[PDB]
Amino acid sequence: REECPKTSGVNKLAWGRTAGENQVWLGGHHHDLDPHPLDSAEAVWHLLATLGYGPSGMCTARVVRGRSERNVTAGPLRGTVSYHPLGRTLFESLILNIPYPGTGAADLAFWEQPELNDPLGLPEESAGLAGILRLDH
RNA sequence: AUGGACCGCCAGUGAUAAGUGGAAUGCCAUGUGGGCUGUCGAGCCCCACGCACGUGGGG
Repeated sequence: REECPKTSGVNKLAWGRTAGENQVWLGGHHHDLDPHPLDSAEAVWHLLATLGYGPSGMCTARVVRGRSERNVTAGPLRGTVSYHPLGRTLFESLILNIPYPGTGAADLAFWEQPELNDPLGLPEESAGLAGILRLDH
């Protein structure tokens, strides 16, 4: 929230919503001027999408200790089809969704991290299931 | 008023140059169209004349 002078805007986050320079033609016209704010629930949906698939293009810059490279990387599984098996209810389906964690270091997710990530440095590896479920960072 | 409403795929362009289908070839040999046969009274009207048998002029 600090170190970022310009807000990206709701239209840049949500998918199917024409961001600032996009051509506005399809997916509802949004002039990026007085944009109708998304409800929080749909905001969570678009959020989860962006953490998964996300534009690999350069975006809003963030100076971090003197370094501003508005360049942004690509999503971790950008452009692939995920396969989740189902049952008759969400219960047994979610249970079959659990991948077998190989024996290794205990791991924790991004939303389970007691530490706030430092942008610089190496994203350390993670043998735990939270690192092979692509939710460590 | 519909995963919809609004909405160009589009600006340019020789298919070009050349070329015998050519040499030879009888549809030939045979055949009645025949018998019968003469072309010899309604015609519609007006008028004139008449011996009322018909005669004559005009359409």
